[PDB]
Amino acid sequence: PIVQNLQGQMVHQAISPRTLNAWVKVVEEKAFSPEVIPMFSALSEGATPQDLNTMLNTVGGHQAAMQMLKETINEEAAEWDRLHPVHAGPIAPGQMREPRGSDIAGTTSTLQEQIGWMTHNPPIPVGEIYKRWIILGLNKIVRMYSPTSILDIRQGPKEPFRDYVDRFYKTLRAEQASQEVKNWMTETLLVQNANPDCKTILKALGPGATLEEMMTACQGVGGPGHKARVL
Amino acid sequence: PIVQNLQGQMVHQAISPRTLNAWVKVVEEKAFSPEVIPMFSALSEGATPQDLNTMLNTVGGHQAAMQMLKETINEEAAEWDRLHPVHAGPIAPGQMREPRGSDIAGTTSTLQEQIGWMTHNPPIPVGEIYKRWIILGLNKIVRMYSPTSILDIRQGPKEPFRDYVDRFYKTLRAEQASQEVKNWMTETLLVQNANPDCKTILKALGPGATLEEMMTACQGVGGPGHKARVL
Amino acid sequence: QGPKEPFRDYVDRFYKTLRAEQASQEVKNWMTETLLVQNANPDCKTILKALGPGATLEEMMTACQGVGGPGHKARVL
Amino acid sequence: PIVQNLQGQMVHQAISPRTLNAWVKVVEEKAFSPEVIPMFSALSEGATPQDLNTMLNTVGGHQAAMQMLKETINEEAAEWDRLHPVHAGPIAPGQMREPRGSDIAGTTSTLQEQIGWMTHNPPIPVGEIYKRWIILGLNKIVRMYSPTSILDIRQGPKEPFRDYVDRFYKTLRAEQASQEVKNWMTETLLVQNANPDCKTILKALGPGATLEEMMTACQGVGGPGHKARVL
Amino acid sequence: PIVQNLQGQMVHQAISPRTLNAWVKVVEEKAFSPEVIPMFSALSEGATPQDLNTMLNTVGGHQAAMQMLKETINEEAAEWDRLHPVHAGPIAPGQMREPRGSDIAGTTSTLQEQIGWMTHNPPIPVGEIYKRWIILGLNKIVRMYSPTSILDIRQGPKEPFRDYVDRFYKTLRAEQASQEVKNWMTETLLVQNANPDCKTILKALGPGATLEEMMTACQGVGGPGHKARVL
Amino acid sequence: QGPKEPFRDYVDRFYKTLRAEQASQEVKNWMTETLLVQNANPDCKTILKALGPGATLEEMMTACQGVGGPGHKARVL
Repeated sequence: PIVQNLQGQMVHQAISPRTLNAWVKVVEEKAFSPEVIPMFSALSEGATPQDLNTMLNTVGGHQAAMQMLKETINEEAAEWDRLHPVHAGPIAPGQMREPRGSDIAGTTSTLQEQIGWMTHNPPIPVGEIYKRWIILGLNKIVRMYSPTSILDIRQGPKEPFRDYVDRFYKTLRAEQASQEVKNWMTETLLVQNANPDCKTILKALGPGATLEEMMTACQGVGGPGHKARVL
Repeated sequence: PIVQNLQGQMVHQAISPRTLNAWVKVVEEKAFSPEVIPMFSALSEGATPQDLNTMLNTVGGHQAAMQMLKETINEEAAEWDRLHPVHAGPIAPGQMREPRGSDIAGTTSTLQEQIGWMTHNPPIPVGEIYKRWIILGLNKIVRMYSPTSILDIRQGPKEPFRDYVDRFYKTLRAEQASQEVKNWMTETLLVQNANPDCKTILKALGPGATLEEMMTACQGVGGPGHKARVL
Repeated sequence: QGPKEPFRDYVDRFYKTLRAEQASQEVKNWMTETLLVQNANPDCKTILKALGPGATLEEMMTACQGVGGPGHKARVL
Repeated sequence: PIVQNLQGQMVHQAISPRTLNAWVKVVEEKAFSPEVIPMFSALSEGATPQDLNTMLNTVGGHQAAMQMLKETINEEAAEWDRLHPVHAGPIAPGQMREPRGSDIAGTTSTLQEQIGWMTHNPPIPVGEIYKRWIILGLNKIVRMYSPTSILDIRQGPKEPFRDYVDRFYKTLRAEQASQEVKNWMTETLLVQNANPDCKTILKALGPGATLEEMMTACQGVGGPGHKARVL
Repeated sequence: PIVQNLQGQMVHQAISPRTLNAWVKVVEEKAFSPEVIPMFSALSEGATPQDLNTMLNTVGGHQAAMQMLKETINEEAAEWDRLHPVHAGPIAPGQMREPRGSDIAGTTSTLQEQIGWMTHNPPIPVGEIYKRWIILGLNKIVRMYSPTSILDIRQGPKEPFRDYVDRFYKTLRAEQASQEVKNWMTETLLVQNANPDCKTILKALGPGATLEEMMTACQGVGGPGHKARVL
Repeated sequence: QGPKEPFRDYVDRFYKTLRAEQASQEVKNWMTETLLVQNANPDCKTILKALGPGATLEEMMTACQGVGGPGHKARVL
């Protein structure tokens, strides 16, 4: 991808092998977790298609997941051949001709060509669009990965509050749903998926009690709360 | 390799020890894996033949595969000499004196001449052809490695679709065949080797189904179900 | 259509009869559409009903290929 | 149809009674047979749409299948105006009214006028497109009749190579697929549909053995029998 | 095909429906019998490749054997293409670029061009060469069909001399070999494969004399070596 | 929806309940998309799954009217 600002006009360098090794290593231990998605967004300096495509192609084990990302890229590219500029076609000689849907990615565009329209006239954000398509594919993958749904989780009698809460939050990252729905749901959901022993104090928090307020009390009573009768 | 762009003409800098060290480690963990072929494209930052040849020669363990790869390259080099624009005879001073098939090899052409046809005059794609010859030879090696011959992959009585699809994509990667043929085969072959219970689900899904739709369908609850019998 | 009569012999009786219908072309299309569902036997009617609205003769023929004689069970699962 | 060139300009002749008797006998004998499509091509001296439509309308037993063919012809006729060049109604006086989708059909044209657009100005291929539409329709009829399929050919222990070969190429009379597909599909099927004992001979002969070579080898093998060996 | 010379230039007419019905009918009644090959050769009036191809594809049930003939045509066309590259390439006005080996067969050349190179310029033997290749494929089919080999001929104790002679000449029809080799074998085999009782008489007749003379001698012998003299 | 409970009864109970829950309409419709097949009895649930994702309430209700109603002999009781 293109890098270099201080010395002047950008140069097309390849992604570091140390970064490439780190990417392969992360996939070994964190195969499908949602926590890897912002890491990818953060370190992808210059979202140049073939360079990024090479990262997908160097993945080990669960390569089947990469094939799903490729189908998503092709599908959004197919959408880009209709809803977005499909155009007249013809263009004057000595111009970069502008990209079609499959030209956004690495499918029909040669690597030098990709760099050209990202450096000659004001940049075409083909990499940003390609990155967005990969993120859309990742959203489908995490949703498919998640084993339990929101109402499936119901705390056992010998299970503690923290285990139940960890499972809920792990699940919540992969739900692919709106923040407003989450906040509105949060008021009633926490009491509903709890066990009978933990429910007593959890339900006692009452009106206007937020997560900090609830957690402070829950760490005070400890474990899964106490029994239903003192005798 | 010869590299540099903004500051001026390309300068010979030897390949980093990090790349060599990483290549040896990858060979130790997964010697014949298909992910090595994109890794080679990523690590070959400047396709100069003698420098590229170091990656081939530094491999210890599976030398017999490397010997076969070298033999395939020797044939491609011979084909380049006798079929792709055949060499003439003597030529006037101040020329590169166009490379023969044997000349392309690191044990034949000297570095001053070899770098010369890559930057003293408009570049000859000597690195691209050598790299391409290495890649199609590595395509032969992954085909040799294959434990399962595509059709060999089957689904047992207790083997879920998620385990089965992972195995199916893994065997498919080392195939070495056309996209149309694979597209035609994929829709029937997966169903053909499926277990009778899972085969009914695939039969029910039917025509107009894409991989994303099939994955979405395969995500939910399994087993036969619960509705009453009318017969 | 009878209890063990297949679509092949049932449809043939309709198409043979249809030749001597003597009526408007626009009306003939409109009449033809619900007839196959209406005059079918339970097993055949159930699969035709499953195909539902917007079906063409070519699509119905494609579906009817897999039935196997008059029928037995009108759904895969 | 319109024929004649040795005696001067073409004249519209009536369809032969000898050909009509043969057409009726072929339909009575074997209406859904695959050889009907080249036989129809062979029998069709002159391609005038209305005259050709006589053959379609003189149908006996397979009237229901023929009406599906009529529905397909109506779709192809719509495609002529909606997918292929639409042209326009206003045109210069004395022109042969540039044949529209409705005009091609025998049920929406006058014979004298139809002969006119096939002869007044450079010939419009109205008969050829109508013949192509009939062939496309007939191709569908085979798929709505066939009681055999590609992977549904199973060779029993007492079923000879002659019986198996006959059955195998019979299912390929209903294949209705591209040249690329049938050429590159056939080898897989030959060993797959063959009996376990027969597979031993086919595997031994292997790639490099043509259909003639395979036929020659199996002509020496003879019946499978209760014999211990294959020699 | 193009036919008729008496009234001036040749005209394109189809094959008679009575003849087409008879051709299909003879194939149905005689199947793989060697008598089909001279019938095809003798009654094929008008050697036009496009019509030869359609005529061949009117075969019913026993189509599997004809598939090997179709594969044989592919090989013979390629062999002719390899044999004559001599004039392939550029061309000047007043020529039709000549027919290539693959266009000899009516599967890539069009009817108008086929007629043109059989009536404009001095006729090219394209139909005759294509028919010759079809006959070669038919010769391969009869050899493949063959029920028994010439030294596998045996005459039982209750089997008449006439039955043995008929079976022997029937077997000699499918022998496909040089006249001298066949005559040399035929001369010694008559005594060799005869039953002991009949063989005793045939050995008494001994070497020499032609088929007419031998049949004249055998006219007074009869049966399977019957011990009465009822003739 | 119980073992032999009518589609008419099930929809009526759901709608009667639904207009007394005083909530955000966007949020309510969004869950209503999967609620109909989620609480359905196996027989009806099987038909709702045949219809599958997408389509209007009118399209779904149109299909449901055409398949008829319950049997009468039970098994869990």
